[PDB]
Amino acid sequence: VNSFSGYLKLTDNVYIKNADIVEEAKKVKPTVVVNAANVYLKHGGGVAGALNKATNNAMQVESDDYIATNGPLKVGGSCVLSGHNLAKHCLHVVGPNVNKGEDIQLLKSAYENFNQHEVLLAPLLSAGIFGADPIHSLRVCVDTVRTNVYLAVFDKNLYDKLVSSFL
Ligand SMILES: O=C(O)CCc1nc2cc(Cl)ccc2s1
Repeated sequence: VNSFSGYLKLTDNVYIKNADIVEEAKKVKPTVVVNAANVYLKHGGGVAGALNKATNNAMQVESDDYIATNGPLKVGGSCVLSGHNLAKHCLHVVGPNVNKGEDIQLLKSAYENFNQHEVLLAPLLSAGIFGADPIHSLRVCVDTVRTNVYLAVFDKNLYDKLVSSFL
C-alpha cells in the first residue's frame, strides 16, 4: 500500500489520474517524480518549468552544476538528481521532441529508465509540448514499464480521451 489517491488502474502496474504532476508531488512527496527533461536540463516550460518553478529554481541550479560536470544527456536517457521539496529524487528523463525532429522510436528507450525505480510519479513522456501523440505515449508506457507508475495527465480533456480509448 502506497500514498497515491484517486488513480484509475489501467494494468497490473500502470495507474492514471487527471492531475497536475506539480500539485500531486507536493501532496504525496513520492520517492521518485519524473521530469520531462531535455538533454541540457534547461527547465523552461511544461513539466520541467513547472517542477522547476515549484522548487524556486533550485532544480535548475542543481541541473546546471550537473551539466557543467557531465555534459548533456542522451535523447532516451536519464539522470537521478534531488527531488527538492517535491520528492526524494527527480528522475530527469529525455523523451524525443517531435518538434525538433527526434526519432519517436527513442520513446521506448526513454520509458525503460522507469524500470530502475520500483514506484514513480510521472507525466506521459513526449506528450504536451514535446509534440508526440499522447495515446501512443501511453501505449509505449504500458508496453515498456514493468514497475509501478502513477501517471498525472494535466489536460482534462486529454485524460478523458486516454481513458476512453485505452485498449
Ligand atoms: O498531461 C498532459 O496534459 C500532457 C503532458 C503534460 N504537460 C504538462 C505541462 C505542464 Cl506545465 C504541467 C504538467 C504537464 S503534463
